[PDB]
Amino acid sequence: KPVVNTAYGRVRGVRRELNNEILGPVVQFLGVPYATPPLGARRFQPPEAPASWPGVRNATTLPPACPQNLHGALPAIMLPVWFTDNLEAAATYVQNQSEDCLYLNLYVPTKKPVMLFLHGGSYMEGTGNMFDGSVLAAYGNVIVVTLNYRLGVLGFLSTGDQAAKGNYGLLDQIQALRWLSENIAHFGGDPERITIFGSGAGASCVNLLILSHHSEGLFQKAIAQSGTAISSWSVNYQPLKYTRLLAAKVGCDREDSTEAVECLRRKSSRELVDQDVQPARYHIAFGPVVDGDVVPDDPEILMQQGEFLNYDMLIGVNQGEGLKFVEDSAESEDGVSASAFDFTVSNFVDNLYGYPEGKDVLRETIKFMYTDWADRDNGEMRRKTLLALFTDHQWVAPAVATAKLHADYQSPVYFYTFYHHCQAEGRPEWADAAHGDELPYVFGVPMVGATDLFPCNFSKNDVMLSAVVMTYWTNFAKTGDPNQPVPQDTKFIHTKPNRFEEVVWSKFNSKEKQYLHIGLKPRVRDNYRANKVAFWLELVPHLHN
Amino acid sequence: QKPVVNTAYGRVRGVRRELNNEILGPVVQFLGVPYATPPLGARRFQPPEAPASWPGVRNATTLPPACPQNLHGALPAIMLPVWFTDNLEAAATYVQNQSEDCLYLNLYVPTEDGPLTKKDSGKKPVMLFLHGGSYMEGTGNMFDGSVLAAYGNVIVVTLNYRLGVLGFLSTGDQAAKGNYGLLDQIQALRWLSENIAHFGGDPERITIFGSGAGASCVNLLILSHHSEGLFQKAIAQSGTAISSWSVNYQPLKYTRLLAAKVGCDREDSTEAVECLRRKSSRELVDQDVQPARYHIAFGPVVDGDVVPDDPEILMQQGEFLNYDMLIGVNQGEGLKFVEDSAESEDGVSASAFDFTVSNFVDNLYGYPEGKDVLRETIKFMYTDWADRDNGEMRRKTLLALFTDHQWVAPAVATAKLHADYQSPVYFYTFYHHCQAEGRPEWADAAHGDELPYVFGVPMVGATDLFPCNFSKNDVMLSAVVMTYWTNFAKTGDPNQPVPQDTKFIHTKPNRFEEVVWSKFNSKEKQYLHIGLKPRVRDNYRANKVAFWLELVPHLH
Ligand SMILES: *[C@@H]1O[C@H](CO)[C@@H](O[C@@H]2O[C@H](CO)[C@@H](O[C@@H]3O[C@H](CO)[C@@H](O)[C@H](O)[C@@H]3O)[C@H](O)[C@H]2NC(C)=O)[C@H](O)[C@H]1NC(C)=O
Repeated sequence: KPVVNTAYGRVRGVRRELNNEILGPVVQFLGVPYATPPLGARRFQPPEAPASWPGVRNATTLPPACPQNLHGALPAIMLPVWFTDNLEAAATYVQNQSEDCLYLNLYVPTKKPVMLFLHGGSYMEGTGNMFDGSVLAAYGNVIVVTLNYRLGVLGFLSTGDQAAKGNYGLLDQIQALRWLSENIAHFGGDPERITIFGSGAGASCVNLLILSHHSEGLFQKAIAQSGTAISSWSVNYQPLKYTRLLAAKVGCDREDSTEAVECLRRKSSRELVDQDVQPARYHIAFGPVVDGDVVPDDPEILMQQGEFLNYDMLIGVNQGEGLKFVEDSAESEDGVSASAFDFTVSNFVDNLYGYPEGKDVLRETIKFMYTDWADRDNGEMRRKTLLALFTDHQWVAPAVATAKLHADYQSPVYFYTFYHHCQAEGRPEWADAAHGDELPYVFGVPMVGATDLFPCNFSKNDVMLSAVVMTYWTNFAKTGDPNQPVPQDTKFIHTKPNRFEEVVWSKFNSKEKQYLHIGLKPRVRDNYRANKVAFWLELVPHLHN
Repeated sequence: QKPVVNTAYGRVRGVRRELNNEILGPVVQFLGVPYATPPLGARRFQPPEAPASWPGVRNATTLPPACPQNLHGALPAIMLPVWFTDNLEAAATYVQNQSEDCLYLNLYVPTEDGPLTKKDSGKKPVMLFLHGGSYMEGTGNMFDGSVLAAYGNVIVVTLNYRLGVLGFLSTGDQAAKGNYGLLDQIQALRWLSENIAHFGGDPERITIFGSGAGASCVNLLILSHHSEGLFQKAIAQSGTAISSWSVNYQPLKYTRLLAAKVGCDREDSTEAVECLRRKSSRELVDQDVQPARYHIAFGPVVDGDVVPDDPEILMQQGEFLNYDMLIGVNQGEGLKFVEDSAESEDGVSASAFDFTVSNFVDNLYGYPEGKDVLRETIKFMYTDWADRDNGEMRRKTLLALFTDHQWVAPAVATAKLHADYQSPVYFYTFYHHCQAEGRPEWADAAHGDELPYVFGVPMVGATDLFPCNFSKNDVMLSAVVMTYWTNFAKTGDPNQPVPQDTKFIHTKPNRFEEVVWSKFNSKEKQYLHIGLKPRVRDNYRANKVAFWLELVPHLH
C-alpha cells in the first residue's frame, strides 16, 4: 500500500496480485481528486484545481458516480448492447453517487505510457468504476486511467448563449487531463505519451477533444472506438429546446435566461437529473454544444479548417453495431417484410432528414441501395441490410469520413473493423459483433473470468483475441503504431497458430484506404463497405437541392 | 442438279450446292423467289400484295437485288453491328445492285439429317431471318444460311424487305401510316406459311429470328395484329421493341424534312406523299435526314394497325399471343459507345466521364429538371468505388452503362413480360467473341458478334465480313449455338431432340452437355450463360437492371 507525491499532497494505493501468471502485480489508486467538488456556485461552471490536503489520502476506495438515473429516460439505441442487456448488473456500479464525483482512478503496474479511458454511452449515464483497468495495465505494461465526469442533465446543460455555455462534462475531462499532464510522472509514467481512448459516446469525446483548442500538449495520441464528432447523436444542436423543458419541469422557467440558471443553482441534483426530458429519435437531450469556446464551431467546419494537432489516431467500427435498430425483429422468423422494410427506412429518412424532393427521392433511392435484388424476397437477409443501413449511416460513414480527414493532414491513422464477439445468450444467431462489444477484448476481460456485465462463456479463442487487440492497442499508446514494439505472439497461453503473427497493420491514408479486419481470420483489406460509404459521403449530399 | 419445287405461283428451279465441310451435306438453294408484287407504282408507301402467278418455270438460281439504301452516308453507326461498320467496304459489295423491285426471300433447303458419319420424308422447321442494323441498310443476301440448314436440318430462309424512306416513311396520317417493311416481313411470313410445305417445310414450325434492329422486328411482329397464324416462335438476339431506337415517335417530323429536300413538302399530307411517289427510289433514299441521337428518322411507327400501341403498353397489357421465345444480350454490346476516346491507352478521364454521362441523360432524358438528380445518381452507379482511379475501369463501366441501358435492361424487361403472360422464354447471355483483326484487347463480345456463330461461319471458314481466325474452339461453340437454336425451332426448347455433341472435333469434354437450360420466369430470372465456360445463373446484372427498371422511373 504505497504512498506517492502529487503537487497537492500524497495518496495511498493497493497492490493486488492477479491470479494469472502472465499478469503481474498492480497498484490501484482508486478515487483521487482532480477538481474541487462542483457544488452550489461551482455548478454549471468550468472545473479548477482540487483541494490541497495537508496530510495523506486513503485513495484505496472507489469514488462515487455522477448524478444519473438508469431506470427511465432510456436512450436504448445509443448504449453499448452489454449495458441494456444487463441493466440489472449495470445499476450496481452507480448506487453510491453524489454531486461530488470529479474523481480519477489510476491502475499502475510495478517512463510508462498513460491510457485515459473516457467512459459513457449516451453522455448521460456511466462511470469509470465500471471498467476494471487492472488486466489491461498488467498485460500491456501501461498505466490505465478511468475517470468520472459530470453527466448531461448536470454536466451538459446549456442556454442559447452566456448564462450557461455548456460542455461542463467535457471540461471535467480536460481537467482530468491537466492533472495527468502534471502528476502522472510521479506514478512512474511518461506524461508525453498520454493516449485517450473511448467507445460510443466516449469516442465522440475523444474525437471532440482533438478538435478542441482547450487541450494541446495534454495528450498526443487518440483512440476512437465506434464513435465520432460528426455522428447524428454526437453534439447537441438544440440545447435551448431541451433546457427549457428541464427548467419547465422543476419550476426554474424564467423569461430571463441568466435568472433561470441561477434558479437551477438552487434545486437538488437527485431531483434535477430525474426528469424524463427525452430527445427526438437519434439525437441528444443533453450533451456537447457548439459554444464557440471549448468547441469553437461545428465539428465538421472545424475539421476542414484543420487547426488541430496531428495526433496519432486509431479509429474503428464493429460489423453489426446497429443491432438495436432491428430489435422489434426478434420474434419475426420471416425476418422483416417489405411492408416492415419500407416503413422502417421511411421514418429513418423522416427522423434524420425532412426536405422536398429528397423527402420522396432520398427515401426511394436508399431503399434501392439496401435491397439485395439478387435475392429480394428473403426477410432474414433483409433484416441484415436494415441493420447495416443503420450501422453504415451512424458509425461506418462517419468514421471513414473522419479517418480520411485527419489522414489528409498527415495525422497517422490506423483503421480497424471488429468482426468477432462473444455469444452471450439472449442474442440472435446473426448478431455478429454489436455496438460496444469490442470493450471486453480491449479490457482483457476474457482473461480474468466473466465479469458482472459480460457474463458469457469465453472460449480459448476469445482469450487469444483479447490479448491480440491489447498488444495492438497498448503498442499504439507507446509508438502510435499498433504493430510495434511487441510482435503478435500469443503462444504464451496456447502455442496454436497465433493468427495475427505476420500480418502488418498498414496505415490508413486517403487514396488507398487500408484497414485491419479484426476477427477470427484477420486481414488487411483495401476499401471497407466501399460503395455504401461513398453513397452516404458522395451521392446523398446532392439529393437535397 | 437443279430441283423444281412447284409453288402456288409457279415452279421454281434452284441450284444444289456442296458445302465446304466433310460432315455437312449438300443444300438445294432457291434464290430470289418473289413474295410480293414489286412495290413500284402507286404501290410505294402501300402494303405489299400477293405476287403475280407466272405460267413458266422460274429461276431461283441467282441472288436478288437489294432494296435501295445508301451505305456511304446515313451513319447510325452506334446501332449498327460492329462487324458491319468495321467492314463497310466488304459489306457494300452485297448491296451493289439495288432496285425498288426487291421483295424476295431466299431458301436454303438441306438434304441430310444434319452432320454425317463419313460413311417417308418429314417436314422441316423453317427459320426466317430478319436482317437489319438500323432499318436503313442490309440485305438477307449477306447471310448464306446453307451451313445452318445443313447442320441443324431446318430450312433457313432469308429475305429483303423495304428499308429506310421507302420502307418506313410515315405521316401519321391516312396518307402514309408507314411500317411497310414490317408488312413485307409479314407478307413473306404469309408466303412461307402457304408454300413452304412444297419445299418440305413444316408451316406449323416457322420461327423468326433477328439480331439488333431485325430482332426489334421479331419483337414487333410478336406484338402486331397482322402476324397471327403465320409463325409461332421468335428468337430475339440483341434487339427489342422498347429500346430508344426500336420505334420512331416522330415520323412526320422526318417525313417533312425529307419531302423538303426533294421539293415535295406540302401542307396537305396526302398531297405531299402522292408527290414523293413521282421521285426515283435513288433520289429518295440517299438524302441525309439524320435522327436525334440514339433514335431513328425512318423506322417502325406506332400506327394502331400493325403496331396497335406503344410496344411497352401492349406488353404490360398482355396484348400479344403466346410465342416461344429466345431472348439474349452480348456481354459488351455498346462497344461503339466508348469509341470517342477508346484507344488512348490510359482509360477515360474522370473529367471526361461525367461529361459523357451528362450527354447521356441529355440525349435520352434531359427535360431536364429531374435531370440533375438522375445524372448524378447514374454516375455513382457506374463508378466503381474500389478504385476511382484507373480509367480502364471507367471505360469498362462507361461501356457497361450503355450496354445496360440500350440492350440488357429492355431485354430483361421484355423477358419478364412475355414470361408473366406465359409464353415460354429462354434467356441467353453471350460472353465470347472471335478476335477480329484490328480491335481492342478489352474487346469483350460487341453488338452483333453472335451472328457468325449462329450461322456456323466457323465451320466453313472465315468470310469477307466475318474475317477472323476461327479456332477449333470457335467451331465447337458455333456447333453448340446452332444445335441450341435449331433444337428450338424444332421443339421450342433448345435442349430438345439432338444432344450436344462436338465429337466431330477432338475430345475436349463438351462443356454444354452438363448444362440444362431452364426457362426464364420473372421471379427467379434463370438464363444460360453462353460462352467458353458455360453455366446456368439467375438474375443477370441484378443491381444495374433493377436500377434502370425500379429506381429510375422513381427518379424523374
Ligand atoms: C433458267 O436456267 C436454265 C438452265 O438451268 C436456262 O435454260 C437453259 O438454256 C440453256 C441454253 O439455252 C441450256 O443449256 C444447254 O446447253 C448445252 C450445251 O450447249 C446444250 O447441249 C443443251 O441442249 C442445253 O441447251 C439449259 O439446259 C436450259 N435449261 C432448260 C430450261 O432446259 C434458262 O435460261 C433460265 N431461265 C431464264 C430466266 O431464262
